[PDB]
Amino acid sequence: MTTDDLAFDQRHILHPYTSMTSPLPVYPVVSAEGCELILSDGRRLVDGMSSWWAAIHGYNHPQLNAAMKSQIDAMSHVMFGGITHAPAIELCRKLVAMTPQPLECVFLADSGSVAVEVAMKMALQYWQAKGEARQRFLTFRNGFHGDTFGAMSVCDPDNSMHSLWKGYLPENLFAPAPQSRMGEWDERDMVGFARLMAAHRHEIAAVIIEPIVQGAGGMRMYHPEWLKRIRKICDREGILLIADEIATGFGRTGKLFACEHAEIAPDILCLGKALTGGTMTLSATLTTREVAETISNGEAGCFMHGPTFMGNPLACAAANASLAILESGDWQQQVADIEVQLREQLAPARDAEMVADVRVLGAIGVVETTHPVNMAALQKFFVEQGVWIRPFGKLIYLMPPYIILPQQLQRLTAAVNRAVQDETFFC
Amino acid sequence: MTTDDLAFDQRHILHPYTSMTSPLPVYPVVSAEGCELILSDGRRLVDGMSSWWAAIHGYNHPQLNAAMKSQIDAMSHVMFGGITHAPAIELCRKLVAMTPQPLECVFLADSGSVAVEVAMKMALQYWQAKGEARQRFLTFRNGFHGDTFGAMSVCDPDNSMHSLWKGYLPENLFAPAPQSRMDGEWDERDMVGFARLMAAHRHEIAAVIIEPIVQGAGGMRMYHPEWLKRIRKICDREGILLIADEIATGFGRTGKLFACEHAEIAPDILCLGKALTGGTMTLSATLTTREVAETISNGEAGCFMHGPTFMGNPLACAAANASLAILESGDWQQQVADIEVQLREQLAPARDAEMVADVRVLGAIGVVETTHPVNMAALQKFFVEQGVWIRPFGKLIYLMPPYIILPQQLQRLTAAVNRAVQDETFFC
Ligand code: NA
Ligand code: NA
Repeated sequence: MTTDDLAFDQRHILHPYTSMTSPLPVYPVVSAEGCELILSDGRRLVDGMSSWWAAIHGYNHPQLNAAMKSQIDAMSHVMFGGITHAPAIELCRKLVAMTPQPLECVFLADSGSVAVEVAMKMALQYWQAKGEARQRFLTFRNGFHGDTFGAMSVCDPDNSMHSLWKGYLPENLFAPAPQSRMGEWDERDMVGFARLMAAHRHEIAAVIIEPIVQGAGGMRMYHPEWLKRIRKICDREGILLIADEIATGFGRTGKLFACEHAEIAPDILCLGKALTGGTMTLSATLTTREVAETISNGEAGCFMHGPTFMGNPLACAAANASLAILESGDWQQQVADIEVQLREQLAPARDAEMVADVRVLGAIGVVETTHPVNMAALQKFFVEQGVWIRPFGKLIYLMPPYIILPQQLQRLTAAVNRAVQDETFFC
Repeated sequence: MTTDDLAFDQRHILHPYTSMTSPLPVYPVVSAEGCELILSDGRRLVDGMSSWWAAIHGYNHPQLNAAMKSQIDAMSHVMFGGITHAPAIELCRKLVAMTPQPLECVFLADSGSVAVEVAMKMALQYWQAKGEARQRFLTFRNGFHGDTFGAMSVCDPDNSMHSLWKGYLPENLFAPAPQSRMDGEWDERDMVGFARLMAAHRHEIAAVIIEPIVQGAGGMRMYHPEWLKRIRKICDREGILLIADEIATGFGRTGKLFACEHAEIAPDILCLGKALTGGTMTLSATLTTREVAETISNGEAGCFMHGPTFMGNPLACAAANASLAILESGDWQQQVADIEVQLREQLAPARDAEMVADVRVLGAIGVVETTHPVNMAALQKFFVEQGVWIRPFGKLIYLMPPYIILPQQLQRLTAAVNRAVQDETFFC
């Protein structure tokens, strides 16, 4: 990449949630291997982010690579309308088998946000078929479910700046963010949620939440009793429960799916990010026979969704290979060990002036700060320390690949601790 | 693939818009090469669909394969937050250069529907930054823009069964489907509906959104380019943004590189997908102007509020770059031109078949509209038996073959379409 290439990127290429009028530096990556990113200048960076949760097996993984190359040899893509193929069948077999018993109907899609849209549409079509006027979603504050309009409608109104779209977005119900920490349970936590359920139980199509960990909305970690209660309340009212595990799925919190922490099964389950081992985009929305059949037995005669690249063979083959790595079970002790190291090595941030809170769960470590980070200055600091840590707002957090070496993890936690010692990298 | 595999698929795997309780047969594909799909049992089928527009270079294309494997060796994926990479830069360079001058800012995304959502959000954020209360979209009937909530809100309400979501989806403005044909003459009467809507709602419209020249999923309709010219000028005069959804028409399918070229206009926002990657995997792009991109970033949010996890995926960008590189030769122009003449000539006889209502052809798109709905299971079986993969829908038997299709292969497709419509055997 020439200097001109970098200049072109700056002035012509949009990046996630960042200014085009005051663009901040971006770092040119040429390749990646193991748990490292390689910059164009040759510098190697230990990846603390897993490219946002997804790359649970690191980069240039020989098994993932071989499975992708082999599927390219057969066919990278063929349409899914009137056609099926081995990669999709093998993936759906794995997803059905590894998720709770009732979850046995799979709708593959292209991205997490679309998987949520699909889940929301399922709930709406389900009640339409049952002849019930139910179009409200009940969710938690500080939630994040994606960027498309339907998904946006259940994201935190404050965090997601709903004022920007006031009048275009359907108005859903927002219960208080769960207070009880992943910590003791306080029954008073439930009041707000109960109030909404009582006033709107006739109207609610589904409850949608991120189980245990609220990711993009604040990296919050709450008590599993909440899920137990939400499942019971949904059962009692006959309301559908959507669990968005696009960030928590596939081992990240220490259990295969975060719903396990409460031993509950949702009616609809959304999966993404780490589904493919972070090689390329793919998502899946699973639901029950009751939901899927009911929908097909309504006026539309089918579930009304079907993206062009639905069931893409290449992505399915990558997901199959990623799941085959998880099948070994090594991730269990890998995450447990990561959790121990995160707890131990982030503990000192609790003596730092710029820290508001420290919390760890599985392969997730979060240092919440008192003031917003200086994105440009802090990003450069991390790069100079030989690490790729991507903070945002008042969060400096780590979600490394499960295969990260202890010495690599140590470089990450050491950098985080150093960054929070004084105000240098803040505001 | 075993029969047990096929039973599992039927019982547990949803497919695009089709019943789970009364599913029709799906055919098991094991591989594909050139212009052929290879079924589990060994049967080879000439692909007439390009896997829904996308596979313009066919299957197992050497250049696409080589580029994809080479990128895998470097990195299949890395996040785009605070990071950039060569595949993304090369792709965006190509996209900026090949599209109209004002379209110089690129937002890469995951799918066509997401690209439309991005376009709609850009329009909404643009006006919010300018302090104007504009939240409505003016679109056309028979339009199709995707299946996510925002996209659904501008899709044809009858075709898409908006009654299912009545009260949840926002209610946009729907001008009548364009009547004047791409084959035929312009009729100024075509404008009254649109003119009446713009006049009544000019002050609240954030954007006009349309598929240029060809309305795909909504009816395989082919309309007169004067429409785009007229719309562009109206948008210009009114200060309203124009969104051209070229997810199906982009990259040469209608005979021009982008269907907007037929009218020699440029939209404010351009959506691309399907053939972007040569149909190897999903990727999309939404291009806009500097005016739009800067205005949004200067508003309250300080940025355009979107950013999907897999944004800028190196592997898909590498595939797209290789696909665009093939198009750079310009060979597609002649290929598409030749396909167009053969489609016109070989579908023409169908106009005399009793089951046929209309025959229309544009670029590498050939449509035979019938008088009655097709019998999906029976007709699909028939096509497979003729050694062709043609996927009909409703009253439409259409072809959109890969540009590399051989004349003999194209003839097998047209022969099959003609034979399918000779009597009512496969209808209703
Ligand atoms: Na299951
Ligand atoms: Na351009």
